[PDB]
Amino acid sequence: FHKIRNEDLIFNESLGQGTFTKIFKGVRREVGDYGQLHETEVLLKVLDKAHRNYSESFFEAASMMSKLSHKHLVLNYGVCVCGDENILVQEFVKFGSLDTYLKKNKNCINILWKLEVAKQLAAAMHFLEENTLIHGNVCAKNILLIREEDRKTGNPPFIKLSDPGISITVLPKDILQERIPWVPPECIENPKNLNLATDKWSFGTTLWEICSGGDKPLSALDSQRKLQFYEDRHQLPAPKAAELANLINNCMDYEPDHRPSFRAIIRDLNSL
Ligand SMILES: Nc1nc(Nc2ccc(S(N)(=O)=O)cc2)nn1C(=O)Nc1ccccc1
Repeated sequence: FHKIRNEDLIFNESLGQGTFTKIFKGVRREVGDYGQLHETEVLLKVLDKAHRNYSESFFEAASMMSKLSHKHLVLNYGVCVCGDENILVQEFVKFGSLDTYLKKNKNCINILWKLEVAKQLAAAMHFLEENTLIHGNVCAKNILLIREEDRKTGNPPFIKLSDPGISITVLPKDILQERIPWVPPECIENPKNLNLATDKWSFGTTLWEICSGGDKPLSALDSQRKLQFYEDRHQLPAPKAAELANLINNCMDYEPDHRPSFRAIIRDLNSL
């Protein structure tokens, strides 16, 4: 990763929290192309000081994805490790995370919008699968909306997939349980079962989010009941707008070897 000076970063408003992280809008002063000076809007992800021992995982997450370049993967500018903080410096996406966008705009989001966003997320995951790179935390909060749909110009929305954060292979067990049903059943059994097939299951959970206007699946269940949901081999309920429900259930297959490839997933989506 490129090293960025603390002196060149300005922290502005808080944009919320992630797992053991705090998120801020900021500005980076930099010399750009042709030697021209720029002040660039950035997203700053800050690892909690009391959790500095997760920094290896925090940064290995961002590093692995940033060794590949793709139009549907978020751009990382570098890191700032000046002094006591661990900071990931990332492109600032105008419209933020998909989960809060769906909640605030669920009135004005139709099947064609959901299908376009689903196709774009599948394209990103197909790219990862072809490169045998595991993401490990596919979810609507980790989808960023670069551009809104503009029917007046026939422009579709455009999304990017963010970095996965601290791996489920090092997180506390109670956090993994709270992440049911994004974390697949085999990873609750053994977090070291993390595999390419992990991302197929979470992709299904994420489609459910996209179809449910920002609702969180199984949010009414506490962690003990989320565990028993998997023990009883239940599936999620079909969303009210059910056009994608069969694809959701096909992806959320309790047998990891039976989950469809992303090529097959893209073929399905192209049939609707
Ligand atoms: N790269 C990036 N850009 C933005 N932009 C943004 C814009 C507007 C809003 S708001 N509150 O006005 O709706 C919030 C955020 N967010 N972001 C990001 O990575 N978020 C994130 C993802 C996963 C976990 C934690 C944080």
